This record gives sequence, structure tokens and C-alpha cells, in this order.
Amino acid sequence: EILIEGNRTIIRNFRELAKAVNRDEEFFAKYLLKETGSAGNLEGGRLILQRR
Repeated sequence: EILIEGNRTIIRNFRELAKAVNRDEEFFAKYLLKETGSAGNLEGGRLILQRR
């Protein structure tokens, strides 16, 4: 599910992500970041959050 290396973590949240895509999947992963604050990454199928 969630994996962290160095300072960036990728999450295989594709399920939600799929729904998200219809509503801007890209945008969603950003959300994860929004929630945290540090930095975020979005991929068409997986959501990634980058901690502080």
C-alpha cells in the first residue's frame, strides 16, 4: 500500500484514484499533499504523498 524511501512515499491508491481521475485523479494525489503540507506527487493511477 504505502512505501517510504528517503523522503518520498508512493501509495497504490489506484482504486479511489480511478474515481478520482474522473474528477481529476491528478488533482487528488495533490490532496494527499494538501493534507500533509510538505510536497505531493500524482500519477495517473497511484496517489503519492511526500512527507516533510
